Amino acid sequence: PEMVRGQVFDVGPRYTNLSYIGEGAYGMVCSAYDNLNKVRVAIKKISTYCQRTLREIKILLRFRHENIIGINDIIRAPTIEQMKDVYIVQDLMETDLYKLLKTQHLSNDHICYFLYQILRGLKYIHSANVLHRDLKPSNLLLNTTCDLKICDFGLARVADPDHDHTGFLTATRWYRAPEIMLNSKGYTKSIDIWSVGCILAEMLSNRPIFPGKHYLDQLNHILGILGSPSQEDLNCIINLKARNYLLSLPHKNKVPWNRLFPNADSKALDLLDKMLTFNPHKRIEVEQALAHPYLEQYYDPSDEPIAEAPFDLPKEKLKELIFEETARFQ
Ligand SMILES: Nc1nc2[nH]cnc2c(=S)[nH]1
Repeated sequence: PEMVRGQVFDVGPRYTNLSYIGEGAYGMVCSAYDNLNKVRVAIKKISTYCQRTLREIKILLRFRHENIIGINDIIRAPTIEQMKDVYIVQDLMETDLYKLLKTQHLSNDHICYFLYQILRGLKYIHSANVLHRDLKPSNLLLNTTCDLKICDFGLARVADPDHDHTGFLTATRWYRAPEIMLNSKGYTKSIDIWSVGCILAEMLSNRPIFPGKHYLDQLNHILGILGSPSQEDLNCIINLKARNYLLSLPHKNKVPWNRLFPNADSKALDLLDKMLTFNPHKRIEVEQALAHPYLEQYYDPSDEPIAEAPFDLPKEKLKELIFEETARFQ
């Protein structure tokens, strides 16, 4: 067994010369040489935590799309008794958008291209009636030619708008839609669109637009820029405790986008405005975002595929489910 930073990375004959890349969720990430098609790859070691592991495997194996990270191989023991670690193999990318925003100014041409590819991937995901629910810059991988792939489906769910309602004060904080702090479990597609709006804002300025320190700090940051919600938007919130909290706040005026981003393309600001809408019912959907004049140069519905079909247990059946789902790579 090759060892990496004091750890067993038992990835067999096929994958050699492992280099530490970092640690995402789940554990260690190394790159490795694949001797079957002579190209380096990324390998994640996996040791509840079982739930999100299973969820992701199940989704990523069903999805096939240029803008979604795939699964090339899965390595595990031949038997359930012997199975401890599971190794996930994926295409090696150069960087993620979070690391990129820390260090690099982006041209409008790059912002436009990135945003197109995010939406193109999201169009597919939503057509399968799946919510990602944790879109943020670190879950967006880029290769050396700026091709983009969405990763980490650990928090993903099937859409369920009939059961979205919940109480007041019930994923990553900065990219959370406002309705989540107010009356929503985040079971509708509109919460992903909000996260893309945040990512877009972050691409225009190299900084998180709403960096809340905590739950309600997040909300007052949003309202500090969007302004106090209208009576019509408030009427949509029927839970008295959410509504009366909002009514207890001082009046805030909308800060116009062109003041926050004085050198942004005006078309980008017009799309941003429609993504970061307080009322989820008024918020643009992904197909409409794709058709927006900002993305005209890329928009091509015949090259924007949709999925062919849309989508509580003891720890014993879960180990077993992971085993069964990973059998195809044996
Ligand atoms: N560079 C890099 N490439 C990847 N492919 C799948 N995951 C990764 C990560 S976390 N980093």
